[PDB]
Amino acid sequence: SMNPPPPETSNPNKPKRQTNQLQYLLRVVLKTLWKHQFAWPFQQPVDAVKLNLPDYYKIIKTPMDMGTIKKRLENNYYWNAQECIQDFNTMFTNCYIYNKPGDDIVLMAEALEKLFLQKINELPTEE
Ligand SMILES: CNC(=O)c1ccc(-n2nc(Cn3cccn3)nc2-c2cn(C)c(=O)c3ccccc23)cc1
Repeated sequence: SMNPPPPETSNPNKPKRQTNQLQYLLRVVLKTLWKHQFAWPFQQPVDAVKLNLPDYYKIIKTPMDMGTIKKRLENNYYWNAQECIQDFNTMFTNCYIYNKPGDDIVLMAEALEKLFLQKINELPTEE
């Protein structure tokens, strides 16, 4: 079995900025979710080899995880907040697509997503 290459966290061809909204996404949003008791399945790319999920990357064609997001924020990969928000939403959606309703992992994603929505609700206005 083989994992795909992880999502890009570095790309000199891609435009980027440092902004207060992206700062908030790191300092408030990412940090809040990262420390949660249920964060651990979402802190790195799904290792379909070690986890014995050979169909994972047949079903999930746009993988995303908070490890990748954390790196993208820290390494200034993004142009705007929407790109980062999209990554979070992709991660949650992937979880719900792959896993069965009522699985623990779905409940775990839900707990993180609740907090995500609470924090994004107060995304600051652009400076
Ligand atoms: C973003 N990541 C995922 O989407 C993900 C990651 C791991 C798992 N795998 N892989 C195993 C190992 N295995 C293979 C065959 C039998 N067992 N078991 C789980 C797992 C299943 N279920 C129902 C859960 O609720 C759950 C909650 C937290 C962590 C793992 C799980 C499922 C989804």
